Amino acid sequence: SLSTIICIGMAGSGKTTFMQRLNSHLRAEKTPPYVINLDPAVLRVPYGANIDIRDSIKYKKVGPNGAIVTSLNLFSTKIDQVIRLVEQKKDKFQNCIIDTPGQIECFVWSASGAIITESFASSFPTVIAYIVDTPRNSSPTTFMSNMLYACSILYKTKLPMIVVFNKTDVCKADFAKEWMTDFESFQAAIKEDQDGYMSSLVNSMSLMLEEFYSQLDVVGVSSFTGDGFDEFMQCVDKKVDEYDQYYKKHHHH
Ligand SMILES: Nc1nc2c(ncn2[C@@H]2O[C@H](COP(=O)(O)OP(=O)(O)CP(=O)(O)O)[C@@H](O)[C@H]2O)c(=O)[nH]1
Ligand SMILES: CCCCCCCCCCCC(=O)O
Ligand SMILES: [Mg+2]
Repeated sequence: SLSTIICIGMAGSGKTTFMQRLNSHLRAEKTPPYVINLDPAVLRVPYGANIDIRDSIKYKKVGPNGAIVTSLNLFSTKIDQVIRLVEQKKDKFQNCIIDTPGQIECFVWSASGAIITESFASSFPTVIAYIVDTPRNSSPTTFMSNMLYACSILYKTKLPMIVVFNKTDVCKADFAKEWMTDFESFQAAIKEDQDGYMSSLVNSMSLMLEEFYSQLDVVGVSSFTGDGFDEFMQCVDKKVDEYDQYYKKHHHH
């Protein structure tokens, strides 16, 4: 009866600080999580990882990105053993929390990445937490990278996703709600009986937009203050009981 949260986001989005704050927030509710760290390159792991990749695999590399890639590969093979371990502890802990490496491509597009994700998907309800670097979200490369990576995950993983606009302590108040409002009011503008929107193309886009948006939820949080983490867990819990109905179809073993 345990559920899994997998933290993904570009370098600097604050995913390790986010996971620390999630841990601490969950500890506060007297429900500590099982923690898994899949970044080989990190110095510390906030509280302690119950399963940590690096004391399982040390390099002994034979560049700096392939060196991260390969580590994942090695890990992804003992995956069934890992799942056995977490399954044995599935009624002791309420949540399992997974940190991923900053080099995001190495996990989202890779096949050993997709295996780890699916192996978890097929054994527990699991939600993707997609951490976004909000105070620079509007920078064009960051926006494009985030749209492209996020949609790729939704597509290839076919898992529920919470978009986490992180670091709201230095961003526009009510950021997450105003983001959804502009996105939804955008979908609507798209659907109008005016010239420029009637085409089969614009109709295909509108559909594609709705299919992506409907899988995900949006929250803003500050990992520093713990502001927003209640709401985050609400979303997680929301996506969890829904998991039986919608997502279990796409994950067996
Ligand atoms: N203002 C503010 N800053 C934050 C917050 N969370 C993280 N940061 C800052 O963002 C920077 C990156 O934090 P870190 O958690 O290491 O990001 P990361 O994405 O895990 C780095 P890597 O991808 O290499 O693992 C740090 O300087 C950290 O202090 C937040 O909630 N508010
Ligand atoms: C293709 C439309 C649906 C995709 C919505 C989720 C993508 C979230 C990307 C975050 C963008 C941001 O930085 O403002
Ligand atoms: Mg990190």
